[PDB]
Amino acid sequence: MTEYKLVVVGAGGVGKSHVW
Repeated sequence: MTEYKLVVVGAGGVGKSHVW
């Protein structure tokens, strides 16, 4: 929950943050 983890991981974990 610092930038995208609040949306991608904040929802359940789509697997986008894995790229960054």
